[PDB]
Amino acid sequence: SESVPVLELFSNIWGAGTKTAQMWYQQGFRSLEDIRSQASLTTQQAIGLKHYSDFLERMPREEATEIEQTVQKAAQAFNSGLLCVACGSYRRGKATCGDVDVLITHPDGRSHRGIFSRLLDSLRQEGFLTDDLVSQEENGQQQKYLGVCRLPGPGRRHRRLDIIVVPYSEFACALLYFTGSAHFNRSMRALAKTKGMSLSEHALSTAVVRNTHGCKVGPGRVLPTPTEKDVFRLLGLPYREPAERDW
DNA sequence: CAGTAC
DNA sequence: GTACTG
Repeated sequence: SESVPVLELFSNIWGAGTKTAQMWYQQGFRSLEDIRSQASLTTQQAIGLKHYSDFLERMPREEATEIEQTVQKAAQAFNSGLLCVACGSYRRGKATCGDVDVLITHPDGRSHRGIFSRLLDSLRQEGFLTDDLVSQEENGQQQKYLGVCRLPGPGRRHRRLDIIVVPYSEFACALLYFTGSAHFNRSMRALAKTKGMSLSEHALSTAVVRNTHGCKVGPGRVLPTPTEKDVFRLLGLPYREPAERDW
């Protein structure tokens, strides 16, 4: 086909962006089969190619819910203290979802530790997790898993699933980051910068030092933020509900 | 870099 | 914007 369309097609493989799609184009590849048979794939790109059709579909809210529940049940078995919340589009209340992002913490502030591997291992035994894409354990106290699940029974599609485990200390900022939206997060972070602060999935910080070109050269003090509302407050912002964050 | 997460 | 691994 024409160049713009083939680039779009390749681009829709998880793990491949413009640069990879152009490289594959120059190799002479024009179809997904070409890629599957001749291209050098990353483990992740291989999985994205396998689930290429499925990953293109959004899912109904119901399925997202069902998926969060599947995760919730497994985690709770370890500790019923655990709190699991589905974020992303779901929290924002959208009708359909592209993926499910499940945030996890313990009000305890302690018991959340050591759940991450077990939870994953448990979900693997169950047949629920089908492929693994990325694991992040260099997140300080947050662990992120990016993967692929599939609900039991016939006619079910492979869905993209993220699972994050954070300390209660940072629940608010994590919650805030994971429900987004992306354009929304960009806006609060931009704003904070203006006020001499910084925002991340870990903390809001004040007294952030910056130089003449604007570059962060000093971390601030971390401001305790037990709820999302505390974050909006300290930034001098009317609070907004997740559905109001769908920018 | 590239691709990804929101 | 912030920040992770491939």
